[PDB]
Amino acid sequence: SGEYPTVNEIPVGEVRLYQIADGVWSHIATQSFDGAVYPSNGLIVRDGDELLLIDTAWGAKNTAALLAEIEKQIGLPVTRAVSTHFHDDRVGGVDVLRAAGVATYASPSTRRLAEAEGNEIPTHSLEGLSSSGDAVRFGPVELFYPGAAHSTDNLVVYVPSANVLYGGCAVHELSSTSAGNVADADLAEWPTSVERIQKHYPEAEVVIPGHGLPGGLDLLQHTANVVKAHKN
Ligand SMILES: C[C@H](Oc1ccc(CCN)cc1)c1cccc2c(-c3ccc(CS(C)(=O)=O)c(Cl)c3)c(C(=O)O)[nH]c12
Ligand SMILES: [Zn+2]
Ligand SMILES: [Zn+2]
Repeated sequence: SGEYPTVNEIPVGEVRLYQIADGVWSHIATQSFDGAVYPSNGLIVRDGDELLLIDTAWGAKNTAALLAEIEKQIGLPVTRAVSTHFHDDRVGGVDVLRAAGVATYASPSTRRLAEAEGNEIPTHSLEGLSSSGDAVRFGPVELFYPGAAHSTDNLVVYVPSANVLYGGCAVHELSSTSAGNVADADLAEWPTSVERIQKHYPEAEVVIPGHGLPGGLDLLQHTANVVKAHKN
């Protein structure tokens, strides 16, 4: 009823949307992994009379449900999707998207890592993102590579019309007590990568983490703090 939806509020297989700003929604789904249930976020950005999707809903059936929820709530076609790193919460569902008319994109680094690890592989490569600090425009967003953090390939997304920063899994929510799944992370570089985000997007008004509740710019400093203490 208007609050940001939480993990025990979303059965696995259902998707909810949350209006962030004019023409900007997050999507929230839940998935089981290694016997625990987790929420995850993605983004939807209006692109004229089309939609740009950022990240899958963490699985084929969740992603089909996402497309149905978009049709119900928004009613514009998703024409393109960008996956912000190679993990299943970002690319699991790319095959569903590709069969539903959506052109799927990721950096070459993400595509190589997805292929090597046996995850679904976006079709199109996003060049111009291979060096930390790189930025490219993609429809109504800017894509930014901050450097290694949660993963070596992680991208963040800015919506300039709304000053919305989608941090993906490089950014944690304010209640986080650890740095999440750090198996592919660079804990030593992660604070430097967060500092790059802070420097590049100082006017962000909403910051959306990969998992959990949006907030403001404090999510960036909190993330740096938890990662440094995790490493400690
Ligand atoms: C989708 C992801 O798959 C994998 C990630 C890495 C590997 C290693 C080999 N390639 C394999 C699978 C995955 C699976 C299951 C969980 C996660 C979490 C997560 C997020 C928040 C919290 C709460 S918190 C900040 O307080 O710790 C926690 Cl515990 C975990 C994250 C993330 O951090 O982005 N990714 C998750
Ligand atoms: Zn991840
Ligand atoms: Zn994640």
